[PDB]
Amino acid sequence: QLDPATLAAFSAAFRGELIWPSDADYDEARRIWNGTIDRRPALIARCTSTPDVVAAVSFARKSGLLVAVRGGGHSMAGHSVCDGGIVIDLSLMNSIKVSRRLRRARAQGGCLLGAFDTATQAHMLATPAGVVSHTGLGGLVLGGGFGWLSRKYGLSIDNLTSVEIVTADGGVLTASDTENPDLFWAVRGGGGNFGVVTAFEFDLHRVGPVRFASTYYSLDEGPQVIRAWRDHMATAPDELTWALYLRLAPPLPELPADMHGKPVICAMSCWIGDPHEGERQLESILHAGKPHGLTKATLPYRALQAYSFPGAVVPDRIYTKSGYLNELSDEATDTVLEHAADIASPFTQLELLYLGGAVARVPDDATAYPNRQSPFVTNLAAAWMDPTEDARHTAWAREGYRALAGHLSGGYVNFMNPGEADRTREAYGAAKFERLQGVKAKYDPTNLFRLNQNIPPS
Amino acid sequence: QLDPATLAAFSAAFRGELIWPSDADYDEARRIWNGTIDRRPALIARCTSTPDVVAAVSFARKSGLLVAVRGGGHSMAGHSVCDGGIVIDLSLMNSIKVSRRLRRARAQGGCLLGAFDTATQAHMLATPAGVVSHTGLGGLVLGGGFGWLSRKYGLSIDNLTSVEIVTADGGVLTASDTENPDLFWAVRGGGGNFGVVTAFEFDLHRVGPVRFASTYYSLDEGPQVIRAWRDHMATAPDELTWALYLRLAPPLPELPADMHGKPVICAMSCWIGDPHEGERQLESILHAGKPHGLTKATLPYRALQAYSFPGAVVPDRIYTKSGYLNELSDEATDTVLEHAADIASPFTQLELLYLGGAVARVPDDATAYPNRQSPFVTNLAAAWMDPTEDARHTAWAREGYRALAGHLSGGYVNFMNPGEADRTREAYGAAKFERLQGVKAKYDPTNLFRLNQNIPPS
Ligand SMILES: Cc1cc2nc3c(=O)[nH]c(=O)nc-3n(C[C@H](O)[C@H](O)[C@H](O)COP(=O)(O)OP(=O)(O)OC[C@H]3O[C@@H](n4cnc5c(N)ncnc54)[C@H](O)[C@@H]3O)c2cc1C
Ligand SMILES: Cc1cc2nc3c(=O)[nH]c(=O)nc-3n(C[C@H](O)[C@H](O)[C@H](O)COP(=O)(O)OP(=O)(O)OC[C@H]3O[C@@H](n4cnc5c(N)ncnc54)[C@H](O)[C@@H]3O)c2cc1C
Repeated sequence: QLDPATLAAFSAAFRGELIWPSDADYDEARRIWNGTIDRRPALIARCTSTPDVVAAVSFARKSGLLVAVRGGGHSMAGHSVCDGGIVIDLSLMNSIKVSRRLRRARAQGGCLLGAFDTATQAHMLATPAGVVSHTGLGGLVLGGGFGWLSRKYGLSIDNLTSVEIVTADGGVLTASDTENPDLFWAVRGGGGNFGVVTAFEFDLHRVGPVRFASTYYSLDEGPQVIRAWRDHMATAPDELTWALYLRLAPPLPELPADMHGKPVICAMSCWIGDPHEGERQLESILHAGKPHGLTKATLPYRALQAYSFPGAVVPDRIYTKSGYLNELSDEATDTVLEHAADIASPFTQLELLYLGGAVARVPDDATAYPNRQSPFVTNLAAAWMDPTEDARHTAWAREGYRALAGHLSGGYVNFMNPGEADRTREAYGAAKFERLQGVKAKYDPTNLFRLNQNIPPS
Repeated sequence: QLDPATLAAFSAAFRGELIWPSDADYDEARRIWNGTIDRRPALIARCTSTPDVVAAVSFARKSGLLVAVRGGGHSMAGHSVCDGGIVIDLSLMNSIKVSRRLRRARAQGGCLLGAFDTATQAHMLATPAGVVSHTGLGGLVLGGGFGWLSRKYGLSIDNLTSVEIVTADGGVLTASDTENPDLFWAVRGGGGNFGVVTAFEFDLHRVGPVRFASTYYSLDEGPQVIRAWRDHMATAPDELTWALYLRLAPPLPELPADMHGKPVICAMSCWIGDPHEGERQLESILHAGKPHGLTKATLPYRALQAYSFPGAVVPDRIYTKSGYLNELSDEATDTVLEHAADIASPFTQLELLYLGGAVARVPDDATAYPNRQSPFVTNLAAAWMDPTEDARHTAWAREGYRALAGHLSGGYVNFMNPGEADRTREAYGAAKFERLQGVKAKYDPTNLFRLNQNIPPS
């Protein structure tokens, strides 16, 4: 419990909504996407403006509260809710200003991808982000951020030009290439370690309809499909994006009844460019195996962003183990095929992603984001509903990771699970981590922002 | 020019951004979706909160300025921008709160539909709205609001539980079925006539994946297709929505190149319900003619919302003529088909829509929205780029409306064009218009809010 004078000064200065443990909406407001994370904050501060974040940050500093920051709540490590502290909740700060003439967007730190993509696509514009519309822009960008447009236009952070950020001392800074560039380097891949970003400014690109295809392959054909994918993507043009999701076949009308609920490869591909060139490019990779339940469409980019994933049935409980690879050996391929065959939940996916492209043409040290040179990402994304089944699904993710871990290097900070705080050094590597620690010593010396993949100062 | 003490009082109490005619942003901020409307306001006030709106409304009243209110800026009459007045611009108020347990959404009056649907679909919830993601929620709901979910769940206003509204005198009111119910009746169909809605509260429904189909028919088979559409829809279950859009075929790879740029019927259909039943219901309506470029998919609802329209081009200039039909005779069908063959712009649509269903089962006098018992809507929506071609496109819409005038009645206020201020009485009918005038006499007696399909007080 808190100082009255400190709390009263906070309440007068705070324009947003405060949510106490006794309030009706406390239980829904403290839930985040990873439902296995059950925590009880002392206070949830729903900010509506940059002055609100300044007041909440100062309040937390003086009062000694543990600080959780929440954008869209999608932390796979559960960092956006704390026990006994304050949640600086940005979900009500989701305004977007788009300039069609300048090809610029200014978005508040609480935006969801779908709101952002709606605003830019009102002008046939877009900039890279993740593939699920209700992910938060805040956490996604600060870790790097990749999706459909990334092989063509880079990570989200490769299109970011400045941020407004509230630092631990309550001061509001602007960071960019011309102002506080040490800070600007660190927020592009260093997470929420350095303060609360209340505004992101992006460069946008013209993105009209995209030819898109999704289809399913029998695991019978697993070896030939994954090897075709790995070989083709090594030399594919930047305009082609092709991703593999190993999962149980959803009970959908386009799929034969005898495939429902059985392990399959779900392959999703799109061409960022001319749709007629796209139709020719996709037809030539869709028949690596016999395609079942093939869906082909020419979609507005916003509808591509909203498509993922097939089945659309939001899971309650999640556990992820992820890593990068430099190559995908035959030994690795048979390992992922064997564990795909043991998937138990219809909501679990073993994701095989290929980045590279424009992501890999940015020099390594240009941003805080690591592993630009590793084009492969594997993600064992277990998801389920029943809390008494946690061990079964968590064990699938862990045993698959361990069987693969020798082939893996690094790790995407935004795919880390609640027990992977120790993976931070191996994620960034030694030189980036050390540079990150020096920025942290300058801007967050007391480590006030430690619910993240944390970088201790000095 | 403005009295400097009133202006300083406004600027102190206003926590948003003011955009003056001398500012660099002025020309982009005063543009609205309908590019034929070129107006220069004295001031654009970008509000960030309900108190911002209160200050702007009170500043406009005291200064005698003409008030334009802007949500998403999609007014087909150009009402969201004014010459010499103030634009009360809500585009930055786009925050949404969703309660999964209570199945409820609270959205600010500046929201765009895509932002709304992203927030609700994070919980697999939805409530009816329009078919294009970057339409503003504010104007659409105040005029009624229909789209994919409407035959099943009604108009947007049929799911509205309450509003927070800033009236002409500067007061903030709540309106619901138990609090100011005369105002709550009028805002549900009466447009912006009664004040600035800063928050809408909605009931939500669970909407998982939906089977969807879009395809194209030659006008050669046009009489067979339209007759099958009007016959089938008279007795179709609520779960089926089927819409026809007569247009030039977009140059998409799913269509044979010899159809590109020639008039066709674009037919879009969905089943709000089980996708397997949806696949059977859709297949039963897809073959009244030979379907070309057939796209079939099982989509998350948010992706269905983001799909329209094929080609994903934003036109700069628009002109619309719309009315309702109680029946669609064979003679009207021939008139529609002949007029469609004359379409010149690739962005023009002659839309044939069928509402009915849940829309028609709400008692006529339960809301201010008129014509619930007319199932058909036709919208001659001309759209183009070149400002030297205005006359030809505008004349296409007017001549088609005049050729159909024997079959048309009423009119949707949200489809009115800039020259249709006179149609307000015919749209609502005498009895509804008179009662609307009595509510207006009470809440906006000076007709402060007149940039809308206007209802004079008394
Ligand atoms: C279903 C799903 C799909 C995903 N798809 C992708 C994908 O396609 N591509 C991809 O790259 N990632 C993807 N992700 C991962 C995503 O990038 C991370 O989970 C990210 O951290 C989520 O951001 P958030 O704001 O929603 O999360 P939150 O839980 O709100 O926050 C995440 C972290 O960032 C911090 N943070 C958030 N907002 C701010 C802010 N404004 N200022 C400072 N710190 C902040 C929080 O303190 C926390 O440490 C996906 C995740 C999920 C669950
Ligand atoms: C491409 C396109 C697709 C469309 N599709 C559909 C569809 O599927 N279904 C449908 O029913 N309609 C549809 N519409 C029409 C739409 O309902 C109207 O154009 C609506 O008025 C647009 O709302 P807005 O806030 O974007 O418009 P604006 O131009 O910002 O405002 C329109 C009117 O509403 C008033 N207003 C707006 N917000 C508020 C508020 N918060 N409080 C008070 N008054 C307010 C304004 O003063 C003005 O009179 C479509 C329009 C377009 C251009």
